Amino acid sequence: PQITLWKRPLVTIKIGGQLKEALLDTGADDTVLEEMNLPGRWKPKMIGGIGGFIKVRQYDQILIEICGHKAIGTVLVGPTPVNIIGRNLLTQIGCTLNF
Amino acid sequence: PQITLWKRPLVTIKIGGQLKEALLDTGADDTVLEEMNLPGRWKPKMIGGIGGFIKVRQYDQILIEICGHKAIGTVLVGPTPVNIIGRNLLTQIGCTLNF
Ligand SMILES: COC(=O)N[C@H](C(=O)N[C@@H](Cc1ccccc1)[C@@H](O)C[C@H](Cc1ccccc1)NC(=O)O[C@H]1CO[C@H]2OCC[C@H]21)C1CCCC1
Repeated sequence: PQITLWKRPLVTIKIGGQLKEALLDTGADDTVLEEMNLPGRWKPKMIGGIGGFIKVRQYDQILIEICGHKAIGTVLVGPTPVNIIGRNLLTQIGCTLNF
Repeated sequence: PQITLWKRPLVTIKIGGQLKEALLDTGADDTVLEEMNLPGRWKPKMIGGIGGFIKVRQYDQILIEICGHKAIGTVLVGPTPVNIIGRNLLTQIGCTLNF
């Protein structure tokens, strides 16, 4: 689809069989989701944002479905204020900016 | 133009006479530029994201040119790690996400 930005570009995603709302975020290198249980192994990681750094759990090769498009890649889980879909997955679904 | 997301979507902007590189960020409500000495009145403001909040100065009705496209709105200034063009100005240049 084509999405304008008069409001936040929120979309429904599916991860681990659960539905969630997430923000299509061109300003994020990485994808960061609020605290949740995911299968598979995980390793601690740090990521930095506008206000500083937070501790996250890095899950690799996780399947996520974004508006019906499938992606499999790195998902960070931690105390982010909003579920954000970053460029690592936006590229997998073929997302571009246009103006 | 069309901007892919393999790398950070950085573009040249023109503000208050100066040229700068800024991130086109669909995940930002607002536009924040690193510390610069703009003239006129301002109001204090706090903006937040991953990691917490930073204190910025809010300037109203500032002109910014983004790859030849002009926009006028609120521009925040403070200790941001990166210059960020947010939705308040991206809507004005007709920017969309497309996949
Ligand atoms: C209403 O609240 C807002 O609008 N918050 C805006 C805001 O923080 N938006 C976030 C997404 C978001 C939206 C709501 C709540 C929490 C997070 C991103 O879009 C922009 C930041 C910019 C950034 C880039 C580099 C270093 C530091 C910062 N990317 C980000 O943190 O990315 C992380 C993940 O991936 C890693 O790559 C980059 C760095 C890592 C601010 C921005 C300026 C105006 C408000």
